[PDB]
Amino acid sequence: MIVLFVDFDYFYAQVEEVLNPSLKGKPVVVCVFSGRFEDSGAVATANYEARKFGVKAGIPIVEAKKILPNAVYLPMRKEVYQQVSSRIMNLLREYSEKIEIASIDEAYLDISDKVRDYREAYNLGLEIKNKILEKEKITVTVGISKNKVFAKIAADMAKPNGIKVIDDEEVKRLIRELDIADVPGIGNITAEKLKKLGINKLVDTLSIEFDKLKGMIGEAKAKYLISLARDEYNEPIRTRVRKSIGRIVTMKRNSRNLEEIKPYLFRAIEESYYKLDKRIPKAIHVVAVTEDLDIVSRGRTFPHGISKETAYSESVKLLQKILEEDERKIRRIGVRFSKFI
DNA sequence: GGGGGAAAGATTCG
DNA sequence: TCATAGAATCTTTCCCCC
Ligand SMILES: Nc1ncnc2c1ncn2[C@H]1C[C@H](O)[C@@H](COP(=O)(O)NP(=O)(O)OP(=O)(O)O)O1
Ligand SMILES: [Mg+2]
Ligand SMILES: [Mg+2]
Repeated sequence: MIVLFVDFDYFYAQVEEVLNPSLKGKPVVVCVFSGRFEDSGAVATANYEARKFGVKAGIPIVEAKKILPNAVYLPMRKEVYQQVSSRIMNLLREYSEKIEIASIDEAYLDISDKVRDYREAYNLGLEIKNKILEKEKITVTVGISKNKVFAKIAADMAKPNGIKVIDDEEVKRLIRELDIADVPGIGNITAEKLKKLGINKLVDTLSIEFDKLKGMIGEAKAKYLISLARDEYNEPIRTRVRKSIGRIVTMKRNSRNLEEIKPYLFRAIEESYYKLDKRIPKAIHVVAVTEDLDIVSRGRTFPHGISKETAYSESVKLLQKILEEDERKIRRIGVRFSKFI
């Protein structure tokens, strides 16, 4: 194939800079405030100035402030970012309609029916960066290679404001040379199970017995790694359809009182139903984060769609089934709907 | 022995 | 008073027949 991957640079932070140009040059932090105390919550993203000091996505806002006290801290306005990303995705459906929209800021493009070779895709890539830089002022990074995986890897190396091709010879080079931890889908838990087997490159997966690999990282992740090591990984760019819709909130204090948790859970239901929008779920799950940050959940499928009033009652049952079967207090409560009609 | 579905959890952050 | 959020994909155990 010819796959073209685009991922927007420090996206939420950069949108705030587009909307408020006097931020360019200072470190910007976009935050998901939780409401337990002043500055509780986590960082959604920071721009590249703030990353130099270790302020990146996922870390506590308090930790970010101990490092960069006088950085600008903005609250996460996701609805604004979704609107700008939709407009950039509509720009991308003009360069192929085989398009995989994989996050709020990523898309894979099957440009096999649209250019010839890699120098023909590298130039379409600059066409897309320029068209995006002018229509919406956002810089992006482009990866191009023979499949979706090495496309993403390509952009990960080219970041920020970059565009990199990985051709077939470097794909072979990287199957030998790239640390396997840098393959998409390989987190820290997978990455150390692989080192405890002496696997550090993709090619080492061809040298180990399969069932030993399958027993340690699972059948699916083993076949995924081996097919990448054989240069056999070929997977279609396909249109993804949302299979879950939910909402989860943080309670102002840890609790296990049914009457006290209920408002939090009902607002999560009301919000999910708005987002559901004509879609009808047959399946519902209640999700709780305990005071020690474990994640517990109880669900139930139905033979028919779930009305909002049902959802309301079913969740209180599922939520009690949690306070029953578990001992710890609850920190965050949420609901998730699936199995649409 | 499967198929197929469900439930609850684990991993990744695609 | 560290530790958001939403979604996908997968593993394991269970179940219900046949
Ligand atoms: N842990 C998180 N929590 C909340 N939102 C997050 C998040 N991680 C990412 N986002 C939201 C906000 C992120 O901006 C947006 C895009 O995520 P990426 O493309 O993974 N990171 P970005 O574009 O910021 O930087 P780069 O230039 O390194 O891609 O998704
Ligand atoms: Mg990005
Ligand atoms: Mg992204």
